[PDB]
Amino acid sequence: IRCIGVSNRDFVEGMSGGTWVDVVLEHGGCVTVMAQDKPTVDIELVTTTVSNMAEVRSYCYEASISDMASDSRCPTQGEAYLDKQSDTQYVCKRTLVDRGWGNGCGLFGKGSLVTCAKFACSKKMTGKSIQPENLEYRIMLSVHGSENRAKVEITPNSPRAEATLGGFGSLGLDCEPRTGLDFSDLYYLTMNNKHWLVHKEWFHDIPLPWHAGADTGTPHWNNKEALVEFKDAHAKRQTVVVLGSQEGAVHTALAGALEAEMDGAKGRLSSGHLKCRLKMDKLRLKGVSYSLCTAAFTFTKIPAETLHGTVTVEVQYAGTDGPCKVPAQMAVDMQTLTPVGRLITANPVITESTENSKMMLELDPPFGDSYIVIGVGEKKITHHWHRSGS
Amino acid sequence: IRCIGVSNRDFVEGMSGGTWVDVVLEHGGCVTVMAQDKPTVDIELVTTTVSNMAEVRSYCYEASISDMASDSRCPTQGEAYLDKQSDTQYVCKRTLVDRGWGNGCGLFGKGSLVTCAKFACSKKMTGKSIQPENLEYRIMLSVHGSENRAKVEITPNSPRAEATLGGFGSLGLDCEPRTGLDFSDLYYLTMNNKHWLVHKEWFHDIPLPWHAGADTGTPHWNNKEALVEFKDAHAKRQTVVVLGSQEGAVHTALAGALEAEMDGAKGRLSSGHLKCRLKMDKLRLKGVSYSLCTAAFTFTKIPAETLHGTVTVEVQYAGTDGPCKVPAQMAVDMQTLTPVGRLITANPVITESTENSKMMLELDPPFGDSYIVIGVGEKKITHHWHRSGST
Repeated sequence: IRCIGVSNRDFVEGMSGGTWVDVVLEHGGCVTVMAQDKPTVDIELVTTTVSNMAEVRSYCYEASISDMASDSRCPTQGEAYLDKQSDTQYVCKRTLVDRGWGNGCGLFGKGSLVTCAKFACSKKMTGKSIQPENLEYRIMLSVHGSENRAKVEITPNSPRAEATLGGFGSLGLDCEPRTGLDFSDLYYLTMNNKHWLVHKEWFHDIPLPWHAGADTGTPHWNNKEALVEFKDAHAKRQTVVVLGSQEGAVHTALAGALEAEMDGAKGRLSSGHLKCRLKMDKLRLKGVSYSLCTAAFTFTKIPAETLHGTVTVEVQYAGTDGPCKVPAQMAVDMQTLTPVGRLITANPVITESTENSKMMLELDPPFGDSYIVIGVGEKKITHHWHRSGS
Repeated sequence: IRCIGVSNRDFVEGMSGGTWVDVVLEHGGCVTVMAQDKPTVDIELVTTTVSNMAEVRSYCYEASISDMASDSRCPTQGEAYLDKQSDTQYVCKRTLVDRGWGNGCGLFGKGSLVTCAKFACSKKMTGKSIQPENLEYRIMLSVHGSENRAKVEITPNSPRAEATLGGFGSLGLDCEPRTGLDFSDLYYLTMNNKHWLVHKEWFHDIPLPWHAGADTGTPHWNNKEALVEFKDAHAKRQTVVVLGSQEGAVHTALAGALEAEMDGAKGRLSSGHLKCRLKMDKLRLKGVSYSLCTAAFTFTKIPAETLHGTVTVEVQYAGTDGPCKVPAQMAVDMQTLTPVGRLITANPVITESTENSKMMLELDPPFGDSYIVIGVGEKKITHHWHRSGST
């Protein structure tokens, strides 16, 4: 049986022949929809997905440098020059430095100095834009107690869908995205197999080397000096050093940010919900009624209380007269056997004609004491049940 | 010759037979002290070091995990247990999670879960304490023009030194290391072969796994959770992941921070500051007098203006009558030759008794025009110098 273990479970009763019910589908959640003269159906949001995300920018968060070189000129001898000083792969710093007799110049004064180092990104993160049109909701609908299952897809521009459930007919779905997010304010951020949704203005302020969406042949990095530092400068030399990995810094900065997942080419969202109107006028019981099972039922899984106060049971049927209707009810008075509470797994039917087939039931007992009564006559199951507030 | 190239150069004039002058020694700096009837002397702070620095704490800034296991129990089945759950080298998280028929339990309720993983530091930084007793200032004193050089050491507990300069006598140095660098609220931090001086409270408030001094035995690491997080909580498992390197975060934190330098075995510091008293009553001209050099001087380095408006020259001396007194002056009237300006390299002498020896002179010309005159007679050097007053 589905949903009986789901912590985040809603129970929604129809009304008369009311044709519609409202449901809210949350991630990891489930809605059990019950209606007089209808099969009980479970509706659950499987995934929420954003497709075709577009690269907007990459930041290098780990870099390295190589072949550092310097050129120097004495006072009055012009600008220092290195031919890699115009090479976009190279990060360079030009400066004036004290020169005189002690370091190779005939004049005392400012000499020219340039120092360059080849920049290479070791690791980078990428920010991508997301559009609400590419939002997609995968929803499963199934007959509760079980083609008794159906899967539908729902997008913001295609809010309506129909799900067929075999002999039980069809359900209509009219749905409305409730992400709680403003996509225009956010990017999808990937760093080293981890993913977040982050705010655009935070992302645009990150002090790291960067380039726009990929690509153009081989990468050009802007603001390389965010990870590369030149130290103090001597007569003919500047020491160049690279800063350490900023991965941890980004991690700490993202402590409060919403997490996301991939799987696979599309972004998968962990939050948000979906508001749906359920059309049920075409949902119905199958056209065939069955005689009551006459043989003996026994517990193979004893009654257990779910987190929501309902009760699940598994019974074994000794008879061979399947298909037959399971006699299943609750009573406060074992002599009149008038029903109290209700079945969640409504109209249970043993389908097999073989001996000892098994079946799970979910019951909704009244508050207080009652009896779970399965089967008929002398060999029938009677189990005393207490429904507290816990 | 020293100091002529130093931008941060002070010129201090002696006085009377004044016997003492106040100087300020800065790293990378120089103090040129002149006094009538005294050799000009250069005083320079060459190094500041701290010895015997002592480990106080190490922080992991890059970790890794291994041997990740979980254990789990249904409601009423007791606490989950792992071999390594109270082992100091493992980081563990114990939690409660929803159980029911769908994941193996007969009851619908909270089941117990524990997840553990082995923590290993990949990279760490270390903070050390510094004691003022172990602070040492290395100072050089030399005759300006050049045992013409001496190095002395000044310590908070030994703020007095004397340097002997051979023929020229001796110099006293009385420094006030209170006016120097202050510690007590500082640690010496090393990370990945880079070094800083950092305030103690910041270093103490770093949210990283850590252990004290340090160590022998296998290191324990407090607060491993600083680099290890547990996500999720499934029925029977929990994902454990390590945060990325915090090297860069620390780098950013230390953007301000004083640097650095470790070479070697002792900490070397850069931002120097030392107020000192130079005692000069035992500093003298040599007791030997010399005849003026008779042979020809020629420029091997033509007159050049320093950053401070003085002029340096290098001359070669052809003669073999050394040691002798270099005829060196400035004049404005080449008839009378009355000296103007002064020599910074006072009382210049060729000390070599062999031919073609080289010597540097430093002159302090008047503003405007003058003549540098080196040598005597018809082969003397006469060079027009113009001091613009802009440096």
